[PDB]
Amino acid sequence: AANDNNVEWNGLFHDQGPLFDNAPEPTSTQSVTLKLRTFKGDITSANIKYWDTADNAFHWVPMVWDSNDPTGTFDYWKGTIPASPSIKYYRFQINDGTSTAWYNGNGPSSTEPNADDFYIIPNFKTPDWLKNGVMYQIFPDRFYNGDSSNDVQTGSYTYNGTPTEKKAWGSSVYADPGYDNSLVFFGGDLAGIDQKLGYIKKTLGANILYLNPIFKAPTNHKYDTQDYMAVDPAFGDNSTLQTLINDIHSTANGPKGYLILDGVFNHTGDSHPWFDKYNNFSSQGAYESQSSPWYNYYTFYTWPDSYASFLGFNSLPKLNYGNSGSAVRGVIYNNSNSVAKTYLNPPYSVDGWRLNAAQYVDANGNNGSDVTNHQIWSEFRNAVKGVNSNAAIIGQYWGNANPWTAQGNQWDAATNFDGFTQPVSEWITGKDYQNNSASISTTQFDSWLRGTRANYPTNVQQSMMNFLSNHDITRFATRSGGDLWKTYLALIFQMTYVGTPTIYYGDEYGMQGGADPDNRRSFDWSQATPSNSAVALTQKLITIRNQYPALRTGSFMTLITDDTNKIYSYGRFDNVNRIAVVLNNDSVSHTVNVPVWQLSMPNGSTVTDKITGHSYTVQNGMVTVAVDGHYGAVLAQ
Ligand SMILES: OC[C@H]1O[C@H](O[C@H]2[C@H](O)[C@@H](O)[C@@H](O[C@H]3[C@H](O)[C@@H](O)[C@@H](O[C@H]4[C@H](O)[C@@H](O)[C@@H](O[C@H]5[C@H](O)[C@@H](O)[C@@H](O)O[C@@H]5CO)O[C@@H]4CO)O[C@@H]3CO)O[C@@H]2CO)[C@H](O)[C@@H](O)[C@@H]1O
Ligand SMILES: OC[C@H]1O[C@H](O[C@H]2[C@H](O)[C@@H](O)[C@@H](O[C@H]3[C@H](O)[C@@H](O)[C@@H](O[C@H]4[C@H](O)[C@@H](O)[C@@H](O)O[C@@H]4CO)O[C@@H]3CO)O[C@@H]2CO)[C@H](O)[C@@H](O)[C@@H]1O
Ligand SMILES: OC[C@H]1O[C@H](O[C@H]2[C@H](O)[C@@H](O)[C@@H](O[C@H]3[C@H](O)[C@@H](O)[C@@H](O[C@H]4[C@H](O)[C@@H](O)[C@@H](O)O[C@@H]4CO)O[C@@H]3CO)O[C@@H]2CO)[C@H](O)[C@@H](O)[C@@H]1O
Ligand SMILES: [Ca+2]
Ligand SMILES: [Ca+2]
Ligand SMILES: [Ca+2]
Repeated sequence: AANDNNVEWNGLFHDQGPLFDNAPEPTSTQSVTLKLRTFKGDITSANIKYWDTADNAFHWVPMVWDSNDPTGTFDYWKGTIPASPSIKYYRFQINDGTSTAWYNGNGPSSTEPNADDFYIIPNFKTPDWLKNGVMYQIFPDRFYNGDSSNDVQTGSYTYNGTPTEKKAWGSSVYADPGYDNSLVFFGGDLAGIDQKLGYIKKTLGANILYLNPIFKAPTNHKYDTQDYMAVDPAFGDNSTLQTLINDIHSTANGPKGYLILDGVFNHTGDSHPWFDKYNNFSSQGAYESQSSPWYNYYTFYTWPDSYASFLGFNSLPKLNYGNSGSAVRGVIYNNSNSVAKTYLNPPYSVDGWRLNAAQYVDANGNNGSDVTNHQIWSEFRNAVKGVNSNAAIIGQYWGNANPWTAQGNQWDAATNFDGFTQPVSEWITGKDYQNNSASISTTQFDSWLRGTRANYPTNVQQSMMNFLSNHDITRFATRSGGDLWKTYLALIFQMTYVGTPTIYYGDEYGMQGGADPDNRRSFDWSQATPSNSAVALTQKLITIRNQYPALRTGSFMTLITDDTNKIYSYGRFDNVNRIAVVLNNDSVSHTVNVPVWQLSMPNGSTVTDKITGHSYTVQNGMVTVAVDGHYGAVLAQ
């Protein structure tokens, strides 16, 4: 490069990784020093332009040359944004004579952008254990029956007239005629999870467990809560939970663990005593009497038959949050004995909440995604963080969750359907998570990923729940057509991307399954051993991620987007490690020349592909590696 009236986009780079930001999660008194990379001698001047919410205006900070990288290929320019309590958004203006370029969250641009700027949210912190961990999601009744003395037998009880149906471990999910799918039980329980912690924390290596609803409810999924204060009998009792939590936090059975519970706070089940639609309690529920002490916990359009609910499901009456200080806000999160605080405080001390149907929470029966909804989650964060600043808050949302994350006053992260699950599905399987024809090329995949990461503050990005499948979508293995290699590729990307790798139980060995409830099959324990190819890769990958902090909190830079050979390469790097991930999304092998010079990997140095164990030497800024079809290489140094 040189001073030739031309800014070379390929040499430019910035993100909030260690090499470019000295304060990614600053307090009110900490200044933020940013570094912008360019090819050596490529420009004449650069400036940081930031919008300050404190005065609703732009501010200008000219940058100064700082240093060259070890390879002498790049320049690092720097500038500092002053410390203050206000949220700020920044972008860079880059000039080389008569040539000007702009750069922000969405990368380089010839014209000045007005969106996707980088974020500076003083005092906003997401749990670092979440940024650095690996999560394992378990649907209780389908993981492992550790105690058969609490199994829901056929005809054990009825819900809305229908009797429960038990099935042999491994048998089909769908309920035989005469029963309901929501009332099928296999026997999975807490005791089982406790007994299988070794498989979770050692065989695989995950250190975070996220469980679907475990509180008293008639169904098998239990999103229709009957009693938030009690573990459902089919899963055990509250003592069983305390023991499970102890064994999860214990370091005697593997690395320290964390437990995230599913918080179903937008609605209760219609069988909850506050509502009591079928009169299962001597008390008078809202549905039973307009004089009920909990009558105003719900919203009736036509008492008692027509009321606000989750997506029209009468079995899920919607909770009325009213105004600040309401009784409902109290039992959910404000009260010391609320659902949220009870489990976060001893003797439970869980580590987080996954917020079910979070966008809908509101007052008076409204549908959320409004001012009131956001005020509620703001108060929710204060309540939760007040009890435990290191308790995670992850909201369920299918699209861009920027509205509940980008102001640092609500959630720490969200279910990453739009930024991970969907794009990964369409690129690798040619299907969307619903299993409908939907394919994207490598260049599109990469663009999609950048655009979605840009929707969030960096600490939020690193905390996103990135799963291949989950209880509401079709199994990746099914969308893949039963092809294990596609799962191999998905796992490699998952374990080396930005955000919390989240493994939906069974996905580690390639468990198949269609749409609800076929996506909740029982777990096959004979297939959960390193003797399984996917399981073995999962354990190896988790070990790899755990070894390199760069994979969890390092920078992310695109290296290759080849639509011809279907090759995708990107680097993850920090002050210590430089890793070039090379993914082959084609059905045939390809020899790729990886431009590791972009990550500043010194010529003559070596890199090890941790997937195959093979070693390579960097020559002329390149690493030549032959990657099998639907496989990948993790070249690290
Ligand atoms: O005259 C009969 C009756 O018919 C109609 O009701 C039927 C529904 O239209 C039909 O869809 C079906 O409902 C099923 C549903 O299809 C099935 O998927 C299941 O849904 C559960 C989930 O399994 C459960 O996980 C939970 O969902 C969570 C979700 O997982 C979570 O991530 C987040 O999204 O929040 C959700 C809610 O907390 O709950 C849902 C709903 O319970 O089970 C459903 C059955 O309850 O079958 C219905 C009955 O046949 C009409 O609508 C009705 O008016 C008629 O009376
Ligand atoms: O201040 C007025 C000056 O304006 C003009 O200077 C320009 C240069 O032409 C640009 O190239 C640039 O200079 C940068 C340079 O691009 C950058 O690499 C870095 O240079 C380092 C170098 O990397 C390092 O290896 C070692 O050699 O030290 C160098 C100097 O620190 O930093 C330079 C900035 O100091 O921008 C300047 C300013 O716009 C003009 O050519 C000058 O005659 C004039 O004085
Ligand atoms: O919440 C949903 C929305 O989420 C996303 O919006 C983000 C932007 O992507 C971020 O860049 C930022 O926006 C800042 C902006 O960076 C800042 O400059 C200022 O906006 C200026 C604007 O630059 C200027 O051209 C002119 O229009 O004045 C504006 C001031 O009003 O302030 C913005 C914040 O208000 O944060 C938002 C919100 O997190 C997504 O891009 C949106 O599509 C989505 O609706
Ligand atoms: Ca130039
Ligand atoms: Ca059991
Ligand atoms: Ca009653």
